[PDB]
Amino acid sequence: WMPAYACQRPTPLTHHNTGLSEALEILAEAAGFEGSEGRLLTFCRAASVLKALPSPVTTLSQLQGLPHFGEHSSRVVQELLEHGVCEEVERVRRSERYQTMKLFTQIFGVGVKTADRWYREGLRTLDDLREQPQKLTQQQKAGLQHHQDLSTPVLRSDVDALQQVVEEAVGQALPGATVTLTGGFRRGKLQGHDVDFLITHPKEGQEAGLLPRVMCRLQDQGLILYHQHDAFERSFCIFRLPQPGSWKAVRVDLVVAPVSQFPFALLGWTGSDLFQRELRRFSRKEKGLWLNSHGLFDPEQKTFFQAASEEDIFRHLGLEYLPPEQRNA
DNA sequence: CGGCCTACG
DNA sequence: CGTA
DNA sequence: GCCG
Ligand SMILES: Nc1nc2c([nH]c(=O)n2[C@H]2C[C@H](O)[C@@H](COP(=O)(O)OP(=O)(O)OP(=O)(O)O)O2)c(=O)[nH]1
Ligand SMILES: [Mg+2]
Ligand SMILES: [Mg+2]
Ligand code: NA
Repeated sequence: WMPAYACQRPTPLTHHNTGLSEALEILAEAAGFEGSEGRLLTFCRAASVLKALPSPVTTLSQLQGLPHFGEHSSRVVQELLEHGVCEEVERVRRSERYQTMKLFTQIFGVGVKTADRWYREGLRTLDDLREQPQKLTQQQKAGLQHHQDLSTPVLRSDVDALQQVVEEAVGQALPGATVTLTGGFRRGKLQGHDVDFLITHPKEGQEAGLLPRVMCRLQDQGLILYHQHDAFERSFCIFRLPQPGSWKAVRVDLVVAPVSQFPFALLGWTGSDLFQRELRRFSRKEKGLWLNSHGLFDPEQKTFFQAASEEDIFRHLGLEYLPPEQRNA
């Protein structure tokens, strides 16, 4: 009994079907590059089902009945099991379009629509973009400037150092405010593309205006290479992280939430991306409730659920609780 | 057939 | 659009 | 692409 929504089953970080899931994820990414979010989602959901299975799939038979496996995903698996390669996957992954779209969308500040326009204009390399700086937003200029460092995996030692400097700035900005590591590192990942932190204060309302004060204190300590900055509560930053004898750029996301919303923000920002999309879809389509990073809303009674923990949210949705390390959908 | 997560910057 |  |  494989449940159909990813939020209904545990997905560990280490799983048993990486060859098959990787192939489906290439097809998902290619679907996104061609503007089909629906096909992207199906291929991601199928890949995720494989990550939740207890053992390796060795025979096509083992897919029977699994949700999100239809004719196309099944054929991909069948070719991989019988030949060790899937022609369609190889054609996609070796194509100029796929490789260029992947290169460009991996830049901070560049998504599919921007990458597709550049591709249609004949651009193919990072050097091509550097030569045409007037095509770039300031966010994209920062992403390109720091691209090599941003392609280096962030490690747990980096997380620990960043948490210390963020806690220092937060404490200087508002006594009693707290910093919680979220994102993939909270799910047990050993590396990441960035570090995500959620900031609050135990007294509702005290955190208003906090994030500009934090950003100013980090900027004055020379720690900020790029940020968007009158009020704001999320910052998608690039930090200058000291290293032995030098420094490296690291993407850091900072989000401030009132404490009433903390469990919802913690749940949302802990991910994974697919886990949260599936949880929000489940909430609305199966329970008639609207979930976001601020709350859980009953649109008929026009009321918000008062959760004290992530556990409370799962319970109000009729779901078995999953700890962060089982949300790796 | 239409849906496919979410809200902030 | 970007965060993604 | 798959599903409700
Ligand atoms: N990347 C991404 N995150 C999303 C989306 N929707 C959504 O609610 N989120 C939430 C869940 C993610 O765990 C959380 C933090 O995002 P992230 O991009 O830093 O990803 P991550 O920490 O899980 O993984 P990573 O940084 O190692 O790559 O944001 C979405 O479409 N993409
Ligand atoms: Mg992250
Ligand atoms: Mg992030
Ligand atoms: Na990008």
